[PDB]
Amino acid sequence: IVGGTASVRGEWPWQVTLHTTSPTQRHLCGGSIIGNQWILTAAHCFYGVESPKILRVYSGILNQSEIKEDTSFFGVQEIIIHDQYKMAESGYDIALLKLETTVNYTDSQRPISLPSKGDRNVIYTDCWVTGWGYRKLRDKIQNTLQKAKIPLVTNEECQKRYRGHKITHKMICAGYREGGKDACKGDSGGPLSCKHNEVWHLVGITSWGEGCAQRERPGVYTNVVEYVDWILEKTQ
Ligand SMILES: CC(C)(C#N)c1cc(COc2ccccc2CC(=O)O)cc(-c2ccc3c(c2)[C@H](N)CO3)c1
Repeated sequence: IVGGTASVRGEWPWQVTLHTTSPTQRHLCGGSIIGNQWILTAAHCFYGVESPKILRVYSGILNQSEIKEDTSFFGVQEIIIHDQYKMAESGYDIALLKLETTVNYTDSQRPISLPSKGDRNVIYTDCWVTGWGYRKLRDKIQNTLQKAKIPLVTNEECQKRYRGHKITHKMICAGYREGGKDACKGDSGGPLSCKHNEVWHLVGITSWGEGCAQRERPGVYTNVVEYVDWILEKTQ
């Protein structure tokens, strides 16, 4: 996250850190708890991943330094990538991880609801992007989970900033005209969480963009509401 601030314990309890364990253990991407055995994340995170065997999902983490040799984590039973996925910029950048066991919900780990059925006309004005990603180019994964409030921009405006790409209604964009706040490497797969009537909803999945926090280059997110039929079918 560029231009964000440190989160505190229990602030974003649906946020998880997905680690790969070979050839080193490192944070790969973010994700969101959406059910007791289900993480919603970005398909592009799994490029070159030979199987779910090398993944670990950590929930209830604020600082990456908390993760030690005895820190509990969930194994991944299955990676479900959208059948239309090809590359992040084309869309369909969405994946489910089915965990090997259930997540017990606490103040530090609990699910986020998807955008509600019937809320098409809701205008989201309080959206936040979170993660352990870079705070600038050529950075490293951050220790403390960062947060930034980012305004949604219309798909029409987003398309004008990305004339070389097809911005579809399966994507949503968010960013400031002058840049300064955005997601960056290591944030993909995590949530774009929006609060409406004091309830958080998972409106976007961090997916792609040109650089990080550049002026007139908003972040592009998977528009979760357009995948509810797919999510529900896979998690039923
Ligand atoms: C820093 C650099 C090189 C630039 N520009 C760069 C590299 C990568 C590559 O990351 C991965 C590759 C394979 C697998 C997994 C990842 C990790 C990942 O996607 O988070 C990603 C982003 C980036 C991520 C999110 C984002 C934006 C850019 C937009 N600002 C809006 O949201 C930027």
